[PDB]
Amino acid sequence: MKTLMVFDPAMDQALVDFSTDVQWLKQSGVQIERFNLAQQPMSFVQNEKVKAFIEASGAEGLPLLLLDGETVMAGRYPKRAELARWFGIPLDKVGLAP
Amino acid sequence: MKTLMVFDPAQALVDFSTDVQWLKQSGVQIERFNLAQQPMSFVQNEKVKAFIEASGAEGLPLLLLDGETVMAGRYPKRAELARWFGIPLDKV
Repeated sequence: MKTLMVFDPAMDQALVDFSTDVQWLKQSGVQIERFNLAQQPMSFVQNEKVKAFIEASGAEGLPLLLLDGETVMAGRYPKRAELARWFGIPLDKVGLAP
Repeated sequence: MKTLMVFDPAQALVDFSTDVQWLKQSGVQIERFNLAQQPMSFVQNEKVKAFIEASGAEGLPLLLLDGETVMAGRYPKRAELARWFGIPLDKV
């Protein structure tokens, strides 16, 4: 299965909504892991792309989202339908309708 | 000065265009590419090619600063651009 790694800022409705959306996606069987600069700081140094991103964009450029190690979004969180697309999950399995 | 490459999809757009003009008048090098007009740029740049494969074209825009990804999925605000290019705060 694909894995989404989410590199969050140290720390609003966007965050609340993203937490809700992660819950729907995980329960559809999907792999999502989160890391933030306050609680998992070494993860941001040990991942080559994350370290490069912080250097180029600044920490202010977070969040950074990697899908199987590949950048898929940077600077905002995905809507639930965007998560569904990345993982190939039907909308009706994550509480969404077209 | 760092250079900016913007890979666009085929009000945020309007504001961004204004900000691009501001940066251009300041001397910043900015190049834009889209799938309707410059689609082969999207396969020739390996970071863009990989991004489209991973995220989908729906994941655009992708912004590269000296060739490094700095934002993907939305456009930057003027204050973010100022951070990237080291544009100092105005006094008073």
